[PDB]
Amino acid sequence: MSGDNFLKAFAALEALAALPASAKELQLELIKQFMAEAMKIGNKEGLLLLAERLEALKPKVSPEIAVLVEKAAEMLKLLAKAL
Amino acid sequence: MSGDNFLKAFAALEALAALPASAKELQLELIKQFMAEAMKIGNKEGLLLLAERLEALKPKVSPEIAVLVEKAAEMLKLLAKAL
Amino acid sequence: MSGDNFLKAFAALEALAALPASAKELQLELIKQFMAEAMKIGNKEGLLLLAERLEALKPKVSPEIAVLVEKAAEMLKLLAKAL
Amino acid sequence: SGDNFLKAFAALEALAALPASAKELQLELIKQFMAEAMKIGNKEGLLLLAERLEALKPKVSPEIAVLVEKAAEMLKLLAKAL
Amino acid sequence: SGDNFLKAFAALEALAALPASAKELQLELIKQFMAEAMKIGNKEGLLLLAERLEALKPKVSPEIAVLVEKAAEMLKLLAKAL
Amino acid sequence: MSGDNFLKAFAALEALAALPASAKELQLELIKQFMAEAMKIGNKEGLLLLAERLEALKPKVSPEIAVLVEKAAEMLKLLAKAL
Amino acid sequence: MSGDNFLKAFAALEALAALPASAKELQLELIKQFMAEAMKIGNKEGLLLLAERLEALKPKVSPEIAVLVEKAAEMLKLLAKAL
Amino acid sequence: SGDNFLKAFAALEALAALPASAKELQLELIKQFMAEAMKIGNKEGLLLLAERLEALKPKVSPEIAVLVEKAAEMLKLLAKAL
Amino acid sequence: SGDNFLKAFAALEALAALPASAKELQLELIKQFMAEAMKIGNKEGLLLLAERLEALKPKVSPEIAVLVEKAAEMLKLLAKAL
Amino acid sequence: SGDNFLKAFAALEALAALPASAKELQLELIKQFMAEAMKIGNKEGLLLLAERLEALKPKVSPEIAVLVEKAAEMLKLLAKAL
Amino acid sequence: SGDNFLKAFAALEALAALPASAKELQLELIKQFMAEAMKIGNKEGLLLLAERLEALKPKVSPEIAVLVEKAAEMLKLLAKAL
Amino acid sequence: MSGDNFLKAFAALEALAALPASAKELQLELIKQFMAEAMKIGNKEGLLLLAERLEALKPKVSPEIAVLVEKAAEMLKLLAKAL
Repeated sequence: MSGDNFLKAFAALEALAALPASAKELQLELIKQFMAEAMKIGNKEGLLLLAERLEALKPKVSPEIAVLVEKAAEMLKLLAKAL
Repeated sequence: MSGDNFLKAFAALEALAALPASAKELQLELIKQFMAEAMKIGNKEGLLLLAERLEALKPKVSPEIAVLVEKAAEMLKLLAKAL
Repeated sequence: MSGDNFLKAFAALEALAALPASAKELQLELIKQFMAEAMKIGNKEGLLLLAERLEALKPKVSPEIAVLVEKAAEMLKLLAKAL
Repeated sequence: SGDNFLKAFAALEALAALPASAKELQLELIKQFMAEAMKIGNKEGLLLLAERLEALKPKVSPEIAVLVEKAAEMLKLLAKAL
Repeated sequence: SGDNFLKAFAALEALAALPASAKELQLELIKQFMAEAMKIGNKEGLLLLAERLEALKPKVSPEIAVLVEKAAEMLKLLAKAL
Repeated sequence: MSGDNFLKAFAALEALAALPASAKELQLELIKQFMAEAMKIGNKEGLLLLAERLEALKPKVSPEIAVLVEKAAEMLKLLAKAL
Repeated sequence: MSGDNFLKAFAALEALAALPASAKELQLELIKQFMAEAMKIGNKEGLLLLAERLEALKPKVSPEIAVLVEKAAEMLKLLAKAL
Repeated sequence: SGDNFLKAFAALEALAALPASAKELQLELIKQFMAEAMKIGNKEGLLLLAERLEALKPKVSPEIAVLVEKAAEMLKLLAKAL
Repeated sequence: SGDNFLKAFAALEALAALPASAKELQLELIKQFMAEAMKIGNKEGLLLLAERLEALKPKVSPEIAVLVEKAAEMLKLLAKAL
Repeated sequence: SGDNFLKAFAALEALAALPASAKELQLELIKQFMAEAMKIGNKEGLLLLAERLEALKPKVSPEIAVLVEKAAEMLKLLAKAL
Repeated sequence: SGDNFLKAFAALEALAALPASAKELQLELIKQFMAEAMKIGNKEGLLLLAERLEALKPKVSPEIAVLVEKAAEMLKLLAKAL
Repeated sequence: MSGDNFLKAFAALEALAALPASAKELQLELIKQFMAEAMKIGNKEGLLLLAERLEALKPKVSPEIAVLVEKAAEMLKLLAKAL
């Protein structure tokens, strides 16, 4: 398993949670960090757990970023199915 | 900004292009590698260029990962609009 | 005096505490990640802090993993005593 | 920016969970935090971490408290210079 | 495993553009390709690279062609072992 | 499955075997190195093999580290049984 | 690691050849990625191969860079002669 | 951790050779310097780099000199906390 | 050159200590050995490892024994190409 | 990138301290200098190093002087392009 | 510290298995050994590795034999300086 | 040919020269850093240049490190002689 990638992806969501909704540029950067780490996870449950946690942060982000949060969670779910 | 990430991501699409449509497992791993590298690209044009090249690969991938390719391209395009 | 190993180990316990009890597989993987980082810590108070924080997560993990949580924390205290 | 902001943010959360008596480890986490916050290059995140760093000054040892105050002041100065 | 397939596939495309007289550079790209191909845990990727490697036998030096042949036979044996 | 971690961990036991029983800090440091590499082994036989080799070295380690060696080998076994 | 540098330099030219002539920013970044890898090549045939391939890409690059491509291929030739 | 002392020393030498008008480049080297100096455990090194950082204050841009001043006092307090 | 000989030599020592039944672990160590032995530009070292690898052939699984022999033959061909 | 300016600046400092006869080492430090100077995204950094690189040309070997020259011209065109 | 002792110990193990004729590889492993032995910081580890290095002097070339004796002498001097 | 190790070794002697003769623990650390890099140089001119430079630092270092500085310079000259 790529547990280190799950650790870094989980920590990206924790810092993304504590950012104000106005810091759109830092939110966008952490999602790029989160996705890059999540795309290396070979565990289905890990991808789905991060997908449901990412969806929980969608109310905590800018509306422009919320669309990314949705499409990113959709990718992790599709990546879990394809594994 | 991150041209080395653009190099690895572009090389991922070229190796993906040479894969047979039945090598679903290997195609899926290069997509995970491509998205991991493309997530670190801060140039809007480079993301859109790679997104278009990824969409041209949809007919050559396995039909069970073609949706993932389609969403990965939309993932990159939405990234370019957000940067 | 590591410091950075304490950060990765502490982050591993935070990700471990957020997992459901049914994800023994991610729990086992994060423990292996946590132990790999906790083993590189040359600070006695840090080893005891992580060991205590690890013992608190025993009720929230699967009973098959709980014996690993017990031995992991027990070893961190032995390592702290050896320093 | 993003990768440095993660480890710096994670350094503050581990620092908050330390007891006020583990001074040697508290000092080491701020050295790890300042080494990572010094590579961010963003104004808003530097001010976000500097504000979070100030909130941990009561939870820190009295000797480290002046280090925490001076570290948060420099992240503000670093943010203004950018 | 995928990143090893990337560098191994890129080494073959670079080896393909090399002239037959660049024997020193052909040997080094094969050392590079093998070093990466030995970390591929995918049976299909090894069989593909091995077949691509054998298509390069006429374009490489005759001294290298034996190395090309033995390297392809290794990838098949590694593939069958998986 | 990462044989690279098995190589470092196996090399740690060989250097640990060549140390005198008095080199307490050298033994303790090699064991912290051994465990950090052993926790990243995802093979059942590799963990059980190194755990068996670790118990064979307990007569050669310092009395202070003997209990740590004892629990380190028990950790690797409890690992492989959960893998 | 002479051969690894040649791999990344050759991959840099192939990605540069696939870029549109308007992507001056990407073409620039790839040139710097190419030269950074080309400076680490100690093979005379390798430098002359990449220098002639880089010359072939000069009409395909943004006009602002065609001068920079010319001096880069010039530099790689002067390196091969000095080796 | 003398490896970090080497880079932090090299950062001050590059900072000393910059023109006073290279504000952005000065700011980057100080960000690099503090990232390396924050990993130093030796007391004499933190004080030597702090006294060398203060000697460069007349050579930096007038914005950044305050940041240089606080970065030096930061290294003074770290050496004290050790 | 030397650091790859160290890892390759260390791989054979760990491979020789493996039981004949640990097929998956034997295969991974040869994947590790060959990856390191494929960046050794020393003729004496390649022949040393090739002879040392041939002696491990009775110790390994029958299917790995074929991979062991093909591996020794590659290093000899590498040594002759250098 | 500030880290690349630091390594490139250190390359020029060592290059300036070499004797005029050390052709092989002067050539190697230039390859090291350029490999780091290529990854610099600051105009003032590239022109600063190109200025210092031109000041080293009288002290290097005549064969190396042609590379020192074209490397300074590269960094100027590089700063113009950014 | 412990990882440096590991590679240094592994360097002596591979050095002991080398024939007295592979001088370029014996020389390279010694430079690999000293590169790792310089960053150990443990007085016992330096003296133990210096002893094992001395015991390899009969199995190495007379040219490398003087490198072996001076490398062991320095590890002994380094252990006293700690 | 590792000119990078020459850069790190040259920078080590510059920082060593700027140290006072009293910070023995820091001077000794830079000797260890310098030696670790100087071993992997491989250039006969560079080893003799750093050896001659290192000799010029021997009167400036602490009296205990001077015997180590002397033997360190004799090693680099023996390395360049064996090259």
